[PDB]
Amino acid sequence: MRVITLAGSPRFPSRSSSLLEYAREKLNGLDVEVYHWNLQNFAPEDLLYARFDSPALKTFTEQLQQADGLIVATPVYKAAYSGALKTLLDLLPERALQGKVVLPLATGGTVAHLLAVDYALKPVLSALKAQEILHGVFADDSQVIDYHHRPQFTPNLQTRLDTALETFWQALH
Amino acid sequence: MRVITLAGSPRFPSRSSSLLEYAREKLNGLDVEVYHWNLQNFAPEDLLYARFDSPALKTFTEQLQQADGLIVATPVYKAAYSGALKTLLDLLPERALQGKVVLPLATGGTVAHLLAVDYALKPVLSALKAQEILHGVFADDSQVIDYHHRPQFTPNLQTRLDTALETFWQALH
Amino acid sequence: MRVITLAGSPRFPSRSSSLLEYAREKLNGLDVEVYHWNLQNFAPEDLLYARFDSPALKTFTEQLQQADGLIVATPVYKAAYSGALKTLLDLLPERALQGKVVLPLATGGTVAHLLAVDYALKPVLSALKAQEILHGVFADDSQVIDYHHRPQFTPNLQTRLDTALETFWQALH
Amino acid sequence: MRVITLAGSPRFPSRSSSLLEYAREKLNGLDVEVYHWNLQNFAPEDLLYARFDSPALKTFTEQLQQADGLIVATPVYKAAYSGALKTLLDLLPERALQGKVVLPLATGGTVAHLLAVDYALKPVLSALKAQEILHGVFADDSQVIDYHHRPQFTPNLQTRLDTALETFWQALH
Ligand SMILES: Cc1cc2nc3c(=O)[nH]c(=O)nc-3n(C[C@H](O)[C@H](O)[C@H](O)COP(=O)(O)O)c2cc1C
Ligand SMILES: Cc1cc2nc3c(=O)[nH]c(=O)nc-3n(C[C@H](O)[C@H](O)[C@H](O)COP(=O)(O)O)c2cc1C
Ligand SMILES: Cc1cc2nc3c(=O)[nH]c(=O)nc-3n(C[C@H](O)[C@H](O)[C@H](O)COP(=O)(O)O)c2cc1C
Ligand SMILES: Cc1cc2nc3c(=O)[nH]c(=O)nc-3n(C[C@H](O)[C@H](O)[C@H](O)COP(=O)(O)O)c2cc1C
Repeated sequence: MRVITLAGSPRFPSRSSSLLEYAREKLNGLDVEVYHWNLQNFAPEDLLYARFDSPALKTFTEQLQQADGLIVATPVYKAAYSGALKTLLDLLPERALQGKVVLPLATGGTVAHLLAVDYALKPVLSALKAQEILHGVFADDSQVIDYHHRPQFTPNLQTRLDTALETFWQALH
Repeated sequence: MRVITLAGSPRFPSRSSSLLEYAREKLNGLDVEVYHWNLQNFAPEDLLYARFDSPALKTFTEQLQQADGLIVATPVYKAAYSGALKTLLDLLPERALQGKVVLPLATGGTVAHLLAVDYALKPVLSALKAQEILHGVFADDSQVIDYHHRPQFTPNLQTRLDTALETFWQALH
Repeated sequence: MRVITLAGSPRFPSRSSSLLEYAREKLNGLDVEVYHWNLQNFAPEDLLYARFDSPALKTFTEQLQQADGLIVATPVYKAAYSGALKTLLDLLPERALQGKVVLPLATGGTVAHLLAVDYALKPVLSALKAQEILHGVFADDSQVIDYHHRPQFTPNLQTRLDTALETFWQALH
Repeated sequence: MRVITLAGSPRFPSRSSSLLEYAREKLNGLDVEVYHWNLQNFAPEDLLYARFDSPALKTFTEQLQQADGLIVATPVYKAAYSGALKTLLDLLPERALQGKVVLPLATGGTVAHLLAVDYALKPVLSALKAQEILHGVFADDSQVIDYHHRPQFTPNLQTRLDTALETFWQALH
């Protein structure tokens, strides 16, 4: 019914955010209230100094609470998720994703770090008590032909995105 | 509705198996067809030398394929799942858990090894292409009052098993 | 000969930093040039927006290059290292720890997350090509009796610290 | 100087074993006493049913204890080390690798599973109390030109093995 999408790259434009964009598009047809957030909606001072009286944190935290699902995207940095993304996750309440379906998306420079999603990001999402976590979609940088403007992907990436998004849509019932 | 239960303990009875026995009991209550497998169903030489023509592997494989969901249980050895269970997972086809809901259970000598589920078992189950992986249940040995004659758990662990099984049943629609 | 120490908690005072403090003390006797850094030496805007033209980054990056070793401390947040710490690590060059001995220290609220060091922090340090990574020291919050003033630890924690620091000192030759 | 080499592959000859054979050869060149073990030294039933009275386990254990360092090699199965190797690691005493330098080697069908070394194998070796764990070497199968009759590697992989072995030898002082 409601879905939070969360872009986790500190950079803009972002290759991994182009994956969230295609997802957002897909849902915006199916009349689902999609609330999109990126790191630029928070004050860097709040995230870095772990400040829970953050006003932006509160609004986000509120909107998450009412969400049925989360789609979250990260670049791979040093074989794991972005630090930047993590600093926000660290401010969520202990059971923040209790009862929600979670779909993780990632882009990375090398195929050699495909496993960063399963080994690094999923356990954090799980510590936040995600009720179920989908297989997810990792894409190396060669899969994204264009993102500065409209996202363009190889049919392989697009198809895998499609499949995941279909599974997520079903799981939200 | 078909579910496979898979005991990953090298000994029998085990603490981790008592969790599956309790699971079996609750799912039979709902007219799910439950099929139990343990490591004692395979010849040690077939698993330890990765022999793909193992007759039991072919039977397990046909059974898994027809199954809608999998509950797998392991003890926690050296900060991970058991090698023993892993010998069998290594012999399954590449997409063996595609289209399937997976619930992982585990028991551990110390709470210090709780992260073994998220950081070690889950990524293996995801390499097999599990469609979705539930939060799961970890119990340190002190929560399993009896695993020999009748599964008996502390109230907290029994409540967490029930919450997990209810989520797992709902997922199978 | 030279050692970087790096406090990774966004908070001050810090329980995990008290572990670095005892380490710093230990080395300051043995005439080793110890360069200490915490996250407060960087601008939160630089870390969050991934800015490599950071002046503080340069100085740190320079001092690391000449260091024989790194001792790094993190609180456990959401079953992994701090996001805050990670945002700095993400700005280091790809082979930043090539040729260095690395000792990781951590404090966490629950024993249940002892494995966050080995499963989450070590692989990042390794992606940065640490030449060798020591076993490390994890301490749950009950081990630290006092840190607002002088650090006070249980003899168990202190002894394990001692042992690790001895091993690190030897490895720096 | 005593080193144990331990082949974790369930088949022989294996790609991962060719790395150890090359290692053996280089260390004998330096009058290190090298002791090679593989899974074929143990009875499959002892490993798969965790039987502690395995005579070979007692011999391996005495040998490990007297050893200064360990080089262990595994193929990468389902995003991790082999279950087969893990069955043997599960049977070693709690502090088996205390006081020891460990070098991990691995080979994989795809570069996509490179993180199996850091995210899966290393935490197991650290649960055994390895004093220090070197960066190690991962090679995808395409880097091993021959493992049957004479180990032959691409120049890049041979250079990385040499760098690792030189670090390992230096560590043994
Ligand atoms: C600071 C930084 C660190 C990176 N480290 C890795 C890495 O460890 N492994 C990898 O495969 N790619 C690495 N890359 C490449 C990115 O993960 C890749 O280009 C990704 O698509 C960027 O996504 P984004 O546009 O959303 O930032 C790194 C990139 C940056 C900027
Ligand atoms: C060979 C062996 C190794 C073990 N290593 C660990 C360990 O590393 N960490 C831990 O928490 N418990 C360890 N234990 C204890 C088991 O995790 C715990 O007692 C478990 O519940 C036994 O489960 P089972 O009866 O299903 O086999 C080990 C037990 C055995 C037999
Ligand atoms: C934002 C936040 C998240 C935390 N999450 C966890 C956690 O997942 N697991 C845990 O054991 N402790 C958790 N804790 C407790 C801390 O890890 C623990 O109190 C630690 O000693 C703090 O160290 P520091 O003073 O250096 O910040 C968390 C604490 C904070 C402030
Ligand atoms: C049962 C089995 C499972 C495998 N699964 C994977 C895998 O999940 N990921 C991967 O990268 N390679 C996988 N492979 C390929 C091996 O990782 C690769 O070919 C390896 O180098 C074989 O090493 P070995 O000859 O030392 O046994 C698998 C091979 C076998 C026999």
